[PDB]
Amino acid sequence: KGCWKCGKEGHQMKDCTER
DNA sequence: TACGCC
Ligand SMILES: [Zn+2]
Repeated sequence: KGCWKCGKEGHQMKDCTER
C-alpha cells in the first residue's frame, strides 16, 4: 500500500524521486 | 524536482 522504492504513499515508481 | 530513475 503506497510507494515500494522510498516508502511514500501517493505514488509508486514514475512519480517517486527514485526508480 | 520527479521528469520511470531500473
Ligand atoms: Zn517513492
